[PDB]
Amino acid sequence: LKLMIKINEAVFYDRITSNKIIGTGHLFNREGKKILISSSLEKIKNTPGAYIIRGQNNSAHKLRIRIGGEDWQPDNSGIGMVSHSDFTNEFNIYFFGNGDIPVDTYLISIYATEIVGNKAVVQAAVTIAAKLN
Repeated sequence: LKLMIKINEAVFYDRITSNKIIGTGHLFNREGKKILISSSLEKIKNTPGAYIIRGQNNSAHKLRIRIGGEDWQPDNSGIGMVSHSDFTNEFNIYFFGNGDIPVDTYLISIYATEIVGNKAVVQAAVTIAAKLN
């Protein structure tokens, strides 16, 4: 079992409406496994599968993200999202915040599993900066 993640290049000319998609995760080689989906970043207490990432330049910088899909749903433990079917090969990363964030690099870091066993893990610089035009 292995995992890919694809952050989407884009510009946000106005507010960062929460629940905007900003990256996709593809999943591979799980054909008969119920897959848990979680991070080892700081957890947001309010929501399962939602996490807080710190500025590489300035750890007071926070970027509040969320992972979920149309075929992923929380366990009541507040530990991750879970899919029950084969044929749910994608999931989404959302901004889950209230306004715009500070320019910095934020290092995002997810993991999946059958459900425990042995874990798979991807990571991805997500960089934010300020375009003037």
